[PDB]
Amino acid sequence: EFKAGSAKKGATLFKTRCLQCHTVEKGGPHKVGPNLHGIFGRHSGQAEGYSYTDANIKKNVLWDENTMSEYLTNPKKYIPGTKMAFGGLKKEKDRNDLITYLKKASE
Ligand code: HEC
Repeated sequence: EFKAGSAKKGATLFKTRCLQCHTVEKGGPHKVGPNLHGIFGRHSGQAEGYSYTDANIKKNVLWDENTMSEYLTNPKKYIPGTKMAFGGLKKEKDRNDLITYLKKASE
């Protein structure tokens, strides 16, 4: 599903649609949502010091581009009971862009 996109456009999507709840940089603080540094390649629910729902932890998904993509289409469907209040990125090109950005910034 996932196809490489534009990191630049991904940056704008993140600013607009995610930054209110999430920081990305190494050492960034938690907010409404967890800091996302190092999210890719990790199991869900493992950002240190963050208070996750049991739903998020029990999902037991390894985050990669493709699982991220399916998650961001409809977070509540992918992880029933998650407290992440976000409807979804419905456009495939938006998911691709955001993920391209996030893969790089969260490294
Ligand atoms: C606040 C209203 C949020 C917005 C906007 C976005 N997210 Fe979020 N996210 C939020 C919370 C409170 C949580 C924790 C959910 C829980 O049930 O505990 C999350 C979780 C994520 C995760 C999973 C993290 C994990 O460690 O497994 C990811 C990957 C994530 N959020 C990404 C994400 C992106 C890319 C967003 C922009 C589209 C976004 N979130 C919006 C709160 C909020």
